Amino acid sequence: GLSKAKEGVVAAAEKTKQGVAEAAGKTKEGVLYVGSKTKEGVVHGVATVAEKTKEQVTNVGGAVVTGVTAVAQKTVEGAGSIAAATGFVK
Amino acid sequence: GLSKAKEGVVAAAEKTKQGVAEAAGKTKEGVLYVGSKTKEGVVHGVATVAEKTKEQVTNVGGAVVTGVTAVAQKTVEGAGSIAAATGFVK
Amino acid sequence: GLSKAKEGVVAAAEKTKQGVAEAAGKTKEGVLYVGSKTKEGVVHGVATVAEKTKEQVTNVGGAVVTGVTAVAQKTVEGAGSIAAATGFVK
Amino acid sequence: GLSKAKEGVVAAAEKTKQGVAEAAGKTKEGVLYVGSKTKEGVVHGVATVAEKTKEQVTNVGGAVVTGVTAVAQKTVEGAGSIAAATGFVK
Amino acid sequence: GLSKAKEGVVAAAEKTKQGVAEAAGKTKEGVLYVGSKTKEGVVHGVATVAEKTKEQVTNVGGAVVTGVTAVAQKTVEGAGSIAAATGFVK
Amino acid sequence: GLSKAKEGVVAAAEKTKQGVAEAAGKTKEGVLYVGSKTKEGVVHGVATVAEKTKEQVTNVGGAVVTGVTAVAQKTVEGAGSIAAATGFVK
Ligand SMILES: *[C@@H]1O[C@H](CO)[C@@H](O)[C@H](O)[C@H]1NC(C)=O
Ligand SMILES: *[C@@H]1O[C@H](CO)[C@@H](O)[C@H](O)[C@H]1NC(C)=O
Ligand SMILES: *[C@@H]1O[C@H](CO)[C@@H](O)[C@H](O)[C@H]1NC(C)=O
Ligand SMILES: *[C@@H]1O[C@H](CO)[C@@H](O)[C@H](O)[C@H]1NC(C)=O
Ligand SMILES: *[C@@H]1O[C@H](CO)[C@@H](O)[C@H](O)[C@H]1NC(C)=O
Ligand SMILES: *[C@@H]1O[C@H](CO)[C@@H](O)[C@H](O)[C@H]1NC(C)=O
Repeated sequence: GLSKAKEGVVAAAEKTKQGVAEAAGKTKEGVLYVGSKTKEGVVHGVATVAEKTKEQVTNVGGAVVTGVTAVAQKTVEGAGSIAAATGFVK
Repeated sequence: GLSKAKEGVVAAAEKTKQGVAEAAGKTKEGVLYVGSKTKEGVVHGVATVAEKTKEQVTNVGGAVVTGVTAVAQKTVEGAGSIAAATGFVK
Repeated sequence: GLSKAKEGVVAAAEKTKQGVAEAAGKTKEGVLYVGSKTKEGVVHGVATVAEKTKEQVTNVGGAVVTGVTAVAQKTVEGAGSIAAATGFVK
Repeated sequence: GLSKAKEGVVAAAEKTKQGVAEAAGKTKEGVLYVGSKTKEGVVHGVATVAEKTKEQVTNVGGAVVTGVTAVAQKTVEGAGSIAAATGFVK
Repeated sequence: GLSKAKEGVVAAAEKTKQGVAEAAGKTKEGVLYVGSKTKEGVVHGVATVAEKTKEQVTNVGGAVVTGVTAVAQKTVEGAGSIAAATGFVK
Repeated sequence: GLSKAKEGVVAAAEKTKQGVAEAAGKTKEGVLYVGSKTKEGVVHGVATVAEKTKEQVTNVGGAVVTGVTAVAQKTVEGAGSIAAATGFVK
C-alpha cells in the first residue's frame, strides 16, 4: 500500500482538484532492495523550475471576473443553496 | 501503509484541493534496505525553484474580482445557505 | 502507518486545502535499514527556493476584491447561514 | 574632432586590437542642438547583453594550447627576439 | 577635441588592446545645447549586462596552457630578448 | 580637450591594455549648456551589472598555466632580458 498523491484505500469518497503550477520532478518511490550489494552504487537527481516567469494581469472597468474556484459538496438528505465567486450588478 | 500527500486509509471522505505553486522535487519515499552492503553507497539530490518570478496585478474601477476560492460542505439532513467571495453592487 | 501531510487513518472526514507557496524538496521518508553495512555510506540533499520573487498589487477605485478564501462546514441536522469574503455596496 | 574608440588625430601610429565580447548598444555621439525648442522632447535607450552564456572548456593530456594573444612591436634600428604564448616540449 | 576611449591627439604612438568583456551601453557624448528651450525635456537610459554567465574551465595533465597575454615593445637602437606566458618542459 | 579613458594630448607614447570586466554604462560627457532654459528638464540613468556570474576553475597535475599577463617595455639604447609568467620544468 503506497499512494503518492491523493488516495490509497477508501470505501467511498469524492474529491475535486485544481492546479496552476510548475514542477520539475516528482514521484521517486519504491526504491527498496532485498538482497546484497558488493562494491558501488550511485543515485542522482536534479530539478529546476520557474525560470523567469513574467506575467501581467490588467482589468479596467469590468463587471464580473473569476480566476480560479473549486467547489465540491455532498448531501445525504437535505437542501443546499450555496454559491462561490458570484457577482451581482444592478 | 504509506500515503505521501492526502489520504492513506479512510472509510468515507470528501475533500477539495487547490494549488498555485512551484516545486522542484518531491516524493522520495520507500528507501528501505533488507540485506547487506559491503563497500560504498551514495545518494544525492538538488532542487531549485522560483527563479525571478516577476508579476504585476492591476485592477482599476472594477465591480467584482475573485482570485482563488475553495468551498466544500457536507450535510446529512439540514438546510445550508452559505457563500464565499461574493460581491453585491447596486 | 506513515502519512506525511494530511491523514493516515480516519473513519470519516472532510477537508479543504489551498496553497500559494514555493517549495524545493519534500518527502524523504521510510529511510530504514534492516541488515548490516560494512564500509561507507553517504546521504546528501540541498534545497533552494524563492529566488527574487518580485510582485506588485495595485487596486484603485474598486468595489469588491477577493484574493484567497477557504470555507468548509459540516452539519448533521441544522440550519446554517454563513459567509466569508463578502462585500455589499449600495 | 571626435573619435569614439581608438584614434582621432595622429601623425604616425600602429596598433593591434582584439575582442571576445558581447555588446548591445554603443556610439550615441554628436547630440548637439543649435537653435530653439518650444514644447517637448524625449530621448530613450535600453540595452541588454549576455543572457545565459553557458560554456565549458576541457583539455586533457595536451601539449600546447593557446587561447588569445596579441603582440605588436616597433623598432627603429635594432635587433629583437621576443616571444609570447610559446611552449617547448621535449 | 573629444576622444572617448584611447587617443585624441598624438604625434607618434603605438598600442595593443584586448577585451574579454560584456557591455550594455557606452558612448553618450557631445550632448551640448546652444540656444533656448521653453517647456520640457527628458533624457533616459537603462543598461543591464551579464545575466547568469555560467562557465567552467578544466585542465588535467597538461603541458602548456595560455589564456590571455598582450605584449608590446618599442626599441630605438638596442637588443631585446623578452618573453611572456612561456613554458619549458623537459 | 577632453579624454575620457587613456590619453588626450601626448607627443610620444606607447601603452598596453587588457580587460576581463563587465560594465553597464560609461561615457556621459560634454553635457554643457550655453543659453537659457525656462520651465523643466530631467536627466536619468540606471545601470546594473554582473547578475549571478557563476564560474569554476580547476587544474589538476598541470605543468604550466597562464591566465592573464601584460608586458610593455621601451628601450632607447640598451640590452633587456626580461620575462613574466614563465615556468621551467625539468
Ligand atoms: C436555494 O438557493 C436559492 C438561491 O440561489 C434560493 O432561492 C432557494 O430558496 C434556496 N433553497 C431552495 C429549496 O430553493
Ligand atoms: C438559503 O440561502 C438563501 C440566500 O442565498 C436564502 O434566501 C434562503 O432562505 C436560505 N435557506 C433556504 C431554505 O432557502
Ligand atoms: C440563512 O442566511 C440567509 C442570508 O444569507 C438568511 O436570509 C436566512 O434567514 C438564514 N436562514 C435561513 C433558513 O434562510
Ligand atoms: C633572436 O631570437 C632567437 C631565438 O628565437 C635567437 O636565436 C637569436 O640569437 C636572437 N637574435 C638574433 C639576431 O637572432
Ligand atoms: C635574445 O634572447 C635569446 C633567448 O630567447 C638569447 O639566446 C639571445 O642571446 C638574446 N640576445 C640576442 C642578441 O640574441
Ligand atoms: C638576455 O636574456 C637571456 C635569457 O633569456 C640571456 O641568455 C642573455 O644573456 C640576456 N642578454 C643578452 C644580450 O642575451
